[PDB]
Amino acid sequence: VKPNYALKFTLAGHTKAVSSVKFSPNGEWLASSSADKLIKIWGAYDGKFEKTISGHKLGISDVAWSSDSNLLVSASDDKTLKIWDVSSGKCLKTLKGHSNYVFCCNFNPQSNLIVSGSFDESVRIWDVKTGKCLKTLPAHSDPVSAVHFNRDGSLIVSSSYDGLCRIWDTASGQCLKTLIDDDNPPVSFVKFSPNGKYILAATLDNTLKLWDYSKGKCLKTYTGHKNEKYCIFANFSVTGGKWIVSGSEDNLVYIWNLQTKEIVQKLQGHTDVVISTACHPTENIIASAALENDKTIKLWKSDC
Ligand SMILES: Cc1cc(=O)c(O)c(C(=O)NCc2ccc(-c3ccccc3C#N)cc2)o1
Repeated sequence: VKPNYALKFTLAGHTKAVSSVKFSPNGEWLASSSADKLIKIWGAYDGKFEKTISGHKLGISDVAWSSDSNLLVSASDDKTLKIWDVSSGKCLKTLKGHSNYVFCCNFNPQSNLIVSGSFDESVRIWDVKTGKCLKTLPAHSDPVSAVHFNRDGSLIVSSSYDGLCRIWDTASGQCLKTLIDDDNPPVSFVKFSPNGKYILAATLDNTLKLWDYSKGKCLKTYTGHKNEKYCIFANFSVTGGKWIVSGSEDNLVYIWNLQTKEIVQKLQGHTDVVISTACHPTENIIASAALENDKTIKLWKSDC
């Protein structure tokens, strides 16, 4: 069985490179961030523009939703994160502390915490209620490319251009494990699987790898795409068939069979690097976003 994703909507409106797209947990919305310093909110099923949220002084690298779909956090080149009320568009908190570009962000499942990673090589854990930094982790010796909580929020994984993925205890801020091999090329993205037992990591040698967290060993490698430069988002698609979904520097969305590692689809449409993909929480829907020569988001749907 293969999926049959087909283009349903093209979401135009950003005036510069799109940097991230994320579906709200309740499945109703898509948020996008851009080098044009804006966040846009769109209908998840029809691609209908809903609103623009503005306030950052420089480009935005990432956006992430709270578990109740009411708040957004954005990570900016202006060295700050902002927490937004989605329904009003108001900035509730500005999180200051990083000394350089903030590249990545995520809420924990309870959504009382935010984790951020920065060009300043640190990982920070922030209290949502107060906006206070709770912990600064001396995580890496190069820019932090991604940060992600596991399904119960007890662990954080961080990745970096230094080649390591590190798993941290959220409560204590101590490192529990480093995912490491004989050779360790730059890691451009990392995330836990939805079941919490595995980690997906992208390296800048055109490879994605699935690691067993318990054993600290690689189980599967996915190749065929191009990724030598950019921090490209990848995903587990779990609503229908079990796929790995990623963008690519050949401007395609790649879909692999999780178990066999075979490419099952390549989605064509974007006219620049597909920097971000996201998978809808309940329906077989993928969102893809592209850089400056394209500036669009595309929504794709499959029966499978
Ligand atoms: C909560 C949630 C709901 C889902 O439907 C779902 O597919 C996921 C998930 O993490 N899929 C992703 C996923 C599924 C299976 C495996 C896997 C690979 C090799 C050997 C064993 C296994 C296992 N086992 C890895 C990742 O978890």
